Amino acid sequence: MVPGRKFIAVKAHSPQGEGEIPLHRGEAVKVLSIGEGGFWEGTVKGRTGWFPADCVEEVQM
Repeated sequence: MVPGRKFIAVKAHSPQGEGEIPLHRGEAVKVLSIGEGGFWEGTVKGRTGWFPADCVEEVQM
């Protein structure tokens, strides 16, 4: 049983520069904050920052 809230990356993505983290299909992402409508803040592979929700999927799905 999950600890509470977990996410998984379905697509790839790179850090635009400051305030963004990379992404890789099969990676374990952890959503924490929510931006406007597509960019959420979380942690993945140890790296922290914002990422495109369109490339992440909640364990609920």
